[PDB]
Amino acid sequence: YDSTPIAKSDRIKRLVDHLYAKMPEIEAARAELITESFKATEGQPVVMRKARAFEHILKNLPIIIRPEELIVGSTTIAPRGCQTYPEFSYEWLEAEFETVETRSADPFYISEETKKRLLAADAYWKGKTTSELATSYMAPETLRAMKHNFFTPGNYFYNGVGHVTVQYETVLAIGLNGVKEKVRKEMENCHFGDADYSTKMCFLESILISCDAVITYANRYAKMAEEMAEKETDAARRQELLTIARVCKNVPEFPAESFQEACQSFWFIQQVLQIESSGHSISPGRFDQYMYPYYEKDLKEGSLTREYAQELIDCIWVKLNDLNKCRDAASAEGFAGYSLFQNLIVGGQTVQGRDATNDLSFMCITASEHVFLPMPSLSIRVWHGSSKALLMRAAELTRTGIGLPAYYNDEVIIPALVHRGATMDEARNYNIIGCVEPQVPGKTDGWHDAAFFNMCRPLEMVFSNGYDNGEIASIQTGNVESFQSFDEFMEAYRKQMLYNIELMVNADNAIDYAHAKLAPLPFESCLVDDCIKRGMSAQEGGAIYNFTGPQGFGIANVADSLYTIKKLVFEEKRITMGELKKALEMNYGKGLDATTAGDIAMQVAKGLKDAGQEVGPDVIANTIRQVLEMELPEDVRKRYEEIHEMILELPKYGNDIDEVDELAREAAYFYTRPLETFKNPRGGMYQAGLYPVSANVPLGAQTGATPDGRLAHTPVADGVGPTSGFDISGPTASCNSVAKLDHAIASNGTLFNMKMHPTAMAGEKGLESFISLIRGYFDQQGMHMQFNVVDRATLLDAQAHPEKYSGLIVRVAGYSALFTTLSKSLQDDIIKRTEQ
Amino acid sequence: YDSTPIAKSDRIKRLVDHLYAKMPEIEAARAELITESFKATEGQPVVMRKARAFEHILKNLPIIIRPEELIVGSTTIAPRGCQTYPEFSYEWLEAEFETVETRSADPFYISEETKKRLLAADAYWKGKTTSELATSYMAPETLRAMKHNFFTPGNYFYNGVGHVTVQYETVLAIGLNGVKEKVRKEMENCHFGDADYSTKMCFLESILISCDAVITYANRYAKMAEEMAEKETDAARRQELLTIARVCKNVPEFPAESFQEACQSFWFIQQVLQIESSGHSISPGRFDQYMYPYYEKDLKEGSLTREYAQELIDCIWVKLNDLNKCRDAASAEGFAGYSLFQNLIVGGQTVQGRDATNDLSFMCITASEHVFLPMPSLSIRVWHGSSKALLMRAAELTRTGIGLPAYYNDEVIIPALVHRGATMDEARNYNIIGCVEPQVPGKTDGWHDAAFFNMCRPLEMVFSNGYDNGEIASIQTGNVESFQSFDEFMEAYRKQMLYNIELMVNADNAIDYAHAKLAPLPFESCLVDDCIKRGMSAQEGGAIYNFTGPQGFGIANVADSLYTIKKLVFEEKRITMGELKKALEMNYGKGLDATTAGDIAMQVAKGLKDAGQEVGPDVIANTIRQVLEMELPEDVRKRYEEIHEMILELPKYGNDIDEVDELAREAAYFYTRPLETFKNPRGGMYQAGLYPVSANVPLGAQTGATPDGRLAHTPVADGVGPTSGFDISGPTASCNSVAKLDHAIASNGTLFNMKMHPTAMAGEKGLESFISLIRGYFDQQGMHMQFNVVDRATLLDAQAHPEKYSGLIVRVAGYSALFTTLSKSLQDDIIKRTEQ
Repeated sequence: YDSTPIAKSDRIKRLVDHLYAKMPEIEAARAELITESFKATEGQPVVMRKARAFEHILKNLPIIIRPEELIVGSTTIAPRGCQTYPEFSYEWLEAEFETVETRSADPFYISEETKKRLLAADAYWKGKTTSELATSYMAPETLRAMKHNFFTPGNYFYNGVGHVTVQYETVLAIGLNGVKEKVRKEMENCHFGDADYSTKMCFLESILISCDAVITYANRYAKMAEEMAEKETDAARRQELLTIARVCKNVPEFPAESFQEACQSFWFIQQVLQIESSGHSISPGRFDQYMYPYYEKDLKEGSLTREYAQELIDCIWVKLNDLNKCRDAASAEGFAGYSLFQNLIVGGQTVQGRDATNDLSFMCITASEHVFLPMPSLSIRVWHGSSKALLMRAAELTRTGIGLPAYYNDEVIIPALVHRGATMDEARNYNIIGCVEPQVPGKTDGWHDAAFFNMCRPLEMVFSNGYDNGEIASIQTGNVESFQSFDEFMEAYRKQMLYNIELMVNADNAIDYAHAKLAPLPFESCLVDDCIKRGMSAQEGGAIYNFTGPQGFGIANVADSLYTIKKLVFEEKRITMGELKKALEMNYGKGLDATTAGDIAMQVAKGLKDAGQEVGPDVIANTIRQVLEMELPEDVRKRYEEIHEMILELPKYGNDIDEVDELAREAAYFYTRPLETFKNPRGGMYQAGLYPVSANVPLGAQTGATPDGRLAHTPVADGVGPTSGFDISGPTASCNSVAKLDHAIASNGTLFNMKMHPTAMAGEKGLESFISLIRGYFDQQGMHMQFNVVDRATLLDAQAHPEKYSGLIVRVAGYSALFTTLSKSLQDDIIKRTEQ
Repeated sequence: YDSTPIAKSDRIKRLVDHLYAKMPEIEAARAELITESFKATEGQPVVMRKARAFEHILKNLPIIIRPEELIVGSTTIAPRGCQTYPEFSYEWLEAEFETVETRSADPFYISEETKKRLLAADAYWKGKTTSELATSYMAPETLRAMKHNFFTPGNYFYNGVGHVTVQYETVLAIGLNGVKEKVRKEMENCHFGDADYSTKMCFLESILISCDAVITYANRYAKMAEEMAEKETDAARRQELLTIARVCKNVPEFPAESFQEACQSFWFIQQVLQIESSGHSISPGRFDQYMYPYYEKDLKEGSLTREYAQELIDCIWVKLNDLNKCRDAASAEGFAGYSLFQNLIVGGQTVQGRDATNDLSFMCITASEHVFLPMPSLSIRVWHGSSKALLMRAAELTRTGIGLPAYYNDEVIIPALVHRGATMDEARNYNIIGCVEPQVPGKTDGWHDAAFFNMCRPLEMVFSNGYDNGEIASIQTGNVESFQSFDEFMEAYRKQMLYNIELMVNADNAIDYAHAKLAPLPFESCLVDDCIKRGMSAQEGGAIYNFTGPQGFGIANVADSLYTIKKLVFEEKRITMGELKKALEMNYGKGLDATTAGDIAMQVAKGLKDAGQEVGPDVIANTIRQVLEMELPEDVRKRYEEIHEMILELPKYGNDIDEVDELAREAAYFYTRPLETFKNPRGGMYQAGLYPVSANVPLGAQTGATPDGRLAHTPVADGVGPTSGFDISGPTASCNSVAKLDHAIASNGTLFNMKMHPTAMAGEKGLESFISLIRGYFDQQGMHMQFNVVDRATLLDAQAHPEKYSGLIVRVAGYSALFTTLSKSLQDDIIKRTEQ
């Protein structure tokens, strides 16, 4: 390989500026077309109706070729816009018609005419959505757990599943023509009298229709390019348009004959998957591996230059940021920054077990530097034989502050995959899904972000004996002041965890049934083994590997909390259990907020109503103002303060202190061990992940004060790393603590955020000690690390004067985003993260 | 037991006359109520929607207590009326609004207001019916086979499945209260995190709702009875009404405490099953066995007389004729006479293997004599240890000409059931479903009348090389004149059979998926093992035993046809294959009819249209009149006549001639052996039956002339018996022939019709030789026999003067019917049956 960086074309910046010239906009065409199709296919099998709707959408959806695009394919007329997906849900969106343009997280413009069109189209989907069927399949206890914010399964409730790396390489090598032939060959194994003939053959026919729809789609672009070429006065651009027309007539119907054909074929698959369904984390995976044969052949024949190849890849990077998705306001806070979590990884090992680095490995890193946008979520696989040149080039990218690539440990991930059932050859070919979730590509339906679980809420339930704001919200594990030992408290916590984990399994399994019954996806399925052979969609159990992956939040908070309780209450006896409980209720005497005011206001109102009495707005308004203005007796306030102070002085997780860290390990197991025993309706197993996306901020807002010293309704920790400001012994000590967790059992992936001051990366020696930091953690079986590289003054100035920082990127968690597109509360969370 | 006949109450004749005072009428209330409920439950799981609709129907359906009824429960206000079932299909009914009142088979009155109400209610079901989903799941080749009348799967296409004997004894012993408790106990085995929790628990909750709906229904009758009692001036009737109110408050919620409670509980179950679904052949089964403990206890305590017990049973017999079902005109011709095929059997063996005869066994026979209506389809189990007194009493009933009971052979049926997978204890407890289909009661979803298959149509395809009226209609097995041996012809027939049998499997399996997906039945399911434990409906695979049972038509015609071909064409060479083929086309020179005129007219029209030319009504009208008036050259006509004559002189099936009969056996295997290898989507096997209902007349109308000498479009044989007028050697010889078939492999049941002159039954000696006739057949492993006992003059006079014969019953096939409610073509078929 030749690691010298390839020059950047002047086209790229113009492509980028065009994406961002206007607000993202919501468009109504998809909703109209899916409604139109479904009205015409009533009475037919579900999967055939989905195929026909996909066909109808791709035939009629407005298409556009944006100025100077080499790779074409746009899902909305407005750049960075989105279509809507009423088959999953829509009531949330109609409820936000007047507010979504100016909401605090991921705002979208929507026109008056679009509102009217959505209203008419959506009406059809009332009583037909996955979300409504899912709801009916959830236990009452499950609904209660969600109402009290133990967990949220919103992701696949409101929108599609996704979270998959499909067989891009199959499409490149044999075309959709080849996939159809595979389907037709399987059809020959089916006989009229087979017990599964009706359903198998319907699914197989649905694939044929879906493949021809995508071919049709590509040819619409060829036609548009030809018409544009005819009226193009610029001679060079006209030729570009004519090349586009030739390319789109060949791919993805046929095997790719050139690097540009491979790029265009890839992009059409990447795009239409996200038209078929709104599931995000559609992850390109090992793009440097499967694109390489097409690059190499073009190059060696002299028909392709490195410069044009780089330009094409840069164009794909831009396109990856053109796609978008609108989520309801509450959901959006957990997925903030307009990400689609399209994870693309470089390097690692071949199936043979040799280093996989090639020319494209470096060019993918360069493309991230060239385009400098949030997507794709660039990743690198690190192993003992990694090319040093590739690692240093990755470190160079990280030094820019863009937060890329994220670093993943082959030596832990490969055995974890094998343990969950992959072969060694399969595991060696893994890539990452979305944020940090590993998978065998082209063979898996992994449900890699099925829910967010707040591990602090079961802890709060131990204190409150399963009550929340006066009502029963969980099991009763006992009056917390009756516990005679730390082991008894721990056991109560274990049970609160187990009870609520099982309810989360109920919620996800309910949503699973809803997708299986109402939203099988023939196009996504045909590119995943073994759907064709089994005659069923990936949503029904057709995939070889099936998982459900829900995420645990707050390990640092829980560990430190338990340490506080063990040390100050039971051993040293410096605080009574009752004092601690009451200090937490009163936010350590630091003041009660709007959330607490509202809670108590609602509790007071319910008591009045339950006793058949009037709910006087005067009584409740004076309850609110009272909570907000409450002042404690000075002696009591004083005591809560010194309680807080002695808690903040305790040793904390993230400083290589064994006695704290062992509790982090033990508490993590209360989440990860039960989960690996549960099963899903697709015939696979649950597996815990430990990562936050941006949801640690809203989950923390649902969480009272905790014994680690964290104040009420502030964010919980991001991932498996230490609490901000608590890790005060430098990065090596922090890594040592975090590596004491069992990461491998959390085989849906763990996330370790770290923030470096830019001086840490300075020079070749800076880059080398950076790499050594990562290897030191990986050598202790850590799974993943990723880095912000930025000084505090920069982030504060970007808050005060966003207009100077329109291009500033920060690492959130498992993805990067434009800093000034993030809300103040998320920005603040990122800013207070420990600077090493 | 005490076999003396119990007196008939004067109430019975008045109950009967009331049923028949007016035409059966179609009512709209059910369709309105199911539509109302489904509109309110959109978005919920299917099975929950079915439970809620069943609940809504039973809460609101108009109820009535008819004059003098002791056992109450009516599904329509009009006696012998029907509700409608748009969840399965409705377009056929709307298309018959103007004609159904005066149609030739099973007419129904429908008011102008009912038409309007059905139109409004039905509109909702467009694109939501089982029939539409079934259609989409059928292969194109399957649709072609049906278009050319190889088979019809109409039964479960247009309406519900049924064909089951549910656990009546469970309801009697523990009540629906007990069933609910069983459900709640199974719920305790389900945990929130189980992979099947959502679907299992939804099904179990659906059962609870369905059980409470039926309890509600019964209590509506208690309330109505109380209100009627208050305004009843007749003191004795008032007391009857007050007893009804007490009974309906106890059953079927609670275990039956009296014989009348047992009767009423039974009837409510019999009735509501047929409100939940329009599936017929809901068969009471071994009523003399499970009702007996309730009878005996009442009797021995002195609280019940034999006379009142008989009156109650007579009342149930009347009620069984109050229920009805409207089928589309074409379908109705195959199920003619308003039957619901409610099969009720007496006698047989206990699980211990002793004779099961008891007092109720005789009283059931008496009730058939008392009420003298078509239903129930009374049956008797015959075994080597049968009570001679019960057999003679059965023979006495048969002698009346009512066609009852039908006779079934334990010694063949019990091993056949065991061979298909039942235990010996289960098989010993068998009863009959519908016409002749044996089943282990309370454990089976048997699909016992899944389709009608015309075994003559594949024979016609051998002659025509798979063409029908100029188009390809089946596989091409070769030019029939190229066959060099009889074995080659036989092999061609075997292949025509196999091809079309597999398409029939495709059709039924397609309809199976449609019921599984859109019409699970929680109430029927909860009374069948093992639905509760498995957490799924009987329509999805919850039953322990699962079958599909399609019927083969025309064994006698096929056997004799093959004998003609073997003898006159290949061995003796008295006819050329070409002569035979052409003689058949020309109906042996006996004239071409309206059906042939239409066929050729359509063929001529298609040829013109296919060649892009005009379809002149003059050209087609002259084609019609031409066919109808065609006269053959005299020499050709003469030859066809002598060909017919030498065919009619051949020995025929049904005369104990081995060389003919061996072909009947061999040809039957071409149907029964392939079928036992196919599987259905409920995880069970196909099993052939050989019975016709009344469909041998319309199937014959779809069949050209055959080499047995049968003229074009006349009926094919009924069941496995010989062709009418061909069995000329007396009944023993006929039995000997029919017993050469393999009956046991046709484990869905075979049917043997025989007609006796009344003199054959005269006196004790007549009855005794009757019994010996049956035993002679059963000793040769025959499965079933049933008898008309009537002279020809009676049937002809009933045709000429129906007003003298309003009560005349004849045996059709597997059921009895009022002769003057049958169409002329069916009456004629019954009349020309061989009189022994």
